[PDB]
Amino acid sequence: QDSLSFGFPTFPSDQKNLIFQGDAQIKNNAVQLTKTDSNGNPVASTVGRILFSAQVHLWEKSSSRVANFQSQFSFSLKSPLSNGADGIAFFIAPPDTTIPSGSGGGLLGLFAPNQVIAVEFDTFYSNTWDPNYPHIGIDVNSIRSVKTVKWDRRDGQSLNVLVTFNPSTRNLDVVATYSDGTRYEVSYEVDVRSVLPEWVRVGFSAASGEQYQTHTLESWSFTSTLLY
Amino acid sequence: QDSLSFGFPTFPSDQKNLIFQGDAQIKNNAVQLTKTDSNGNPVASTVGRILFSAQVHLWEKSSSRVANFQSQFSFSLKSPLSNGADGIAFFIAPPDTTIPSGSGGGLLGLFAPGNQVIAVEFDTFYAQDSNTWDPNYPHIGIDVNSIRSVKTVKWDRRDGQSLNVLVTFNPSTRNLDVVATYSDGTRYEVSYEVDVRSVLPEWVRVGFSAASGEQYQTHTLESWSFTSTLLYT
Ligand SMILES: CC(=O)N[C@H]1[C@H](O[C@H]2[C@@H](O)[C@H](O)[C@@H](CO)O[C@@H]2O)O[C@H](CO)[C@@H](O)[C@@H]1O
Ligand SMILES: CC(=O)N[C@H]1[C@H](O[C@H]2[C@@H](O)[C@H](O)[C@@H](CO)O[C@@H]2O)O[C@H](CO)[C@@H](O)[C@@H]1O
Repeated sequence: QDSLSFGFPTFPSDQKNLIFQGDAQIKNNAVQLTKTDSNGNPVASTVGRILFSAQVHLWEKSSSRVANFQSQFSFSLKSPLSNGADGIAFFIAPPDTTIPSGSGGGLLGLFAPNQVIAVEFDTFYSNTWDPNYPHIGIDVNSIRSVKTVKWDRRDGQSLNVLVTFNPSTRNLDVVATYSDGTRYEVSYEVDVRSVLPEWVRVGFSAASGEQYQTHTLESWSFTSTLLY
Repeated sequence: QDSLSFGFPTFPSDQKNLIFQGDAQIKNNAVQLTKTDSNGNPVASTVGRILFSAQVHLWEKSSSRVANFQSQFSFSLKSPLSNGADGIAFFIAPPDTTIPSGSGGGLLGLFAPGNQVIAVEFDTFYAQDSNTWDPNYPHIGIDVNSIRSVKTVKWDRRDGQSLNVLVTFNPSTRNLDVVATYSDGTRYEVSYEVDVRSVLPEWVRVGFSAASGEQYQTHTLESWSFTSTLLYT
């Protein structure tokens, strides 16, 4: 399809179109990307990702078209620790993408110690950002944090995020906000054609090594349409 | 998702989200449900079906919600003969739906000879035992589970001509409306009240099916756009 969209106001346990990878699973009508015990507490050494089953036609060579797509989602991170790690990421990658071997910890289950475009929200502190505070980073292929912005982790607080891509400017924009209005934005130019195949899959990934926290994907809506 | 949308203005050969069944495949930027030869011509004894890969959340009991959905598509039937058969159909069925063994010919690859589903079939074949339509002429029929053509409207077969069809379901009225029109404006419409909750599981797959027995014709799906959204009710 030239255009595709879907919306998950919530994530009930009877999912049919989510490709669950690693420890990702539904709990409390939300996607717990990372493992939680029988009490819902985040645990160490965990990775998890989800992918919408329908592939997205990000761009088409034959027609010289690229997709204009938007990805809105909310998540929250909770941890008994004052330093929960490592982060959650929205990503776009080849359809057969799987969690790379040894991609835990700060690798968010996205990078091996490819092709992808990711917007990651890292909490646990490598210089492309200020190691002191957490950060939002955009990743293109094997280049993590090609562009970033200081971010504030807020345990238990939801962060609504809007990731948009305009093919006429090739501007990948990211706007994240908390319920009180606190905003964070980072954008970067990226020709999706030069880093991703025509057909791709979108989803989220998250991980925790020794430091942990839940990576709860509360909602998610997506839309893509090929434009000349 | 409570909402799913997708549109195919055309069907280029590099598809990913379509589940091809039977002889269904892509040729000349369109879906040929029934087999065609090297010359694009139809051949007898063939059945083909396509389903969108993602399942649609048609209705949900826990929230007492039913999906409002619309399905727009275009097809054209072409045959060197004059008794082109048997027909094409848009249908909704359980996710694991597959061609019922022996569902060829007038069974459109949808029903078994001698389910749960809603379908809107566009028939061009003749049935001597027709009870819901005039057998002497083709017909657009709405199917609900085991009842084929619970409602129908006379229709005309125009070789090679595209029929633009819009199938919509309003959970509030439970009206399943079908409006078909050829490029010259010739319009056909048939609607039937149906509570999808009583005939289909919460999750389903949408798609098309077609077949040809001794008589044949092409069942070319040229475009298709679909939308579905859950709401209280
Ligand atoms: C337990 C685990 O999965 N460790 C992976 C590791 O986690 C490390 C480190 O990467 C993280 O920065 C922090 C934050 O908590 O946790 C641990 O210290 O990354 C390795 C590669 O970099 C993986 O091979 C490990 O599996
Ligand atoms: C030849 C063939 O495929 N027959 C299938 C059968 O076909 C019939 C009938 O359905 C058609 O209306 C006409 C015109 O195409 O041809 C034959 O008379 O349906 C059977 C199951 O109902 C299949 O098993 C046959 O393969």
